[PDB]
Amino acid sequence: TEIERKFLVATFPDGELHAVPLRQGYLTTPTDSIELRLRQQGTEYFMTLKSEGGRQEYEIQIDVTQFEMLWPATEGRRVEKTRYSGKLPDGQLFELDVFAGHLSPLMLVEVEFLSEDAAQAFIPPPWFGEEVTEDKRYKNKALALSIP
Amino acid sequence: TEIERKFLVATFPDGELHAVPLRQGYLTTPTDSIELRLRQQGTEYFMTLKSQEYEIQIDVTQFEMLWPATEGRRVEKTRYSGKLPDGQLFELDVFAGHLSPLMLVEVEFLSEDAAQAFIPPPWFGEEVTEDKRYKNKALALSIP
Ligand code: NA
Ligand code: NA
Ligand code: NA
Ligand code: NA
Ligand code: NA
Ligand code: NA
Repeated sequence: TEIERKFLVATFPDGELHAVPLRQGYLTTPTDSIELRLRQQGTEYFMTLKSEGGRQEYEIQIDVTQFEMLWPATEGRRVEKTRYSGKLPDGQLFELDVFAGHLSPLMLVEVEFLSEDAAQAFIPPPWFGEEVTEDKRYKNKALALSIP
Repeated sequence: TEIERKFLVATFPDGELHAVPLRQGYLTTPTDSIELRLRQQGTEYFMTLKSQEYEIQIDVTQFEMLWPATEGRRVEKTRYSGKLPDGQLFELDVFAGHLSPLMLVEVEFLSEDAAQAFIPPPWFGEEVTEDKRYKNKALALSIP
């Protein structure tokens, strides 16, 4: 399991960034028997089925037409954002999300660490905002289920 | 919209029958916020979402990858289309897996007093039009 900390973003960074637009959305609500999620990852499209009272995750790749026909059934349970991949001066990789639609102006930065004490030793750079690693509200599903 | 009566089948009929194999299953349980169903209709494959209704055609590989997540909520059967001597069209389903030996015959009528006047032929069994147990989702959700 990866080790990571997540922060608000105080200032968008300069430097080398790779941008990927992302759109992801739930067809189901958390109390359903299964979780069915649609995602677009750049140029490819997937539908994922998970069941915890199922074995146990299924993923099918779908085409753009299948995706856009079903997308409207995700309304109100969606996260759309552009994700920027970069690297801090010390070499830690980061992923910086700039959220679209009603989640604007949220921006989040997530950092991955190789030792789970490089993680505890981490000194955030000044462009990072407040840490939200523990805040339940900033988890992906929480963000998708929040409302305008 | 259409008028129909449904019966058990006492004797499989002779005569001209067209056969279509069918497999259809629910990814969801009736208490879910949506209904998501997978169906194979002979040579083509669909996923349907109801809450609005959405239908997407899928290919065989998409279908057979998701099919296992319908286990316990499925109906598999061969449907035969025919016509009674008086011309009423019928659909006769021969169920597979644990629903065997069930066979059902459904008849459609143009007027509701053709429906009320209908005299079933001897090969039909007891009528189940009103039995909730023989409805499609009820059949899908019943268990071995
Ligand atoms: Na939402
Ligand atoms: Na906003
Ligand atoms: Na800061
Ligand atoms: Na069943
Ligand atoms: Na049986
Ligand atoms: Na009879």
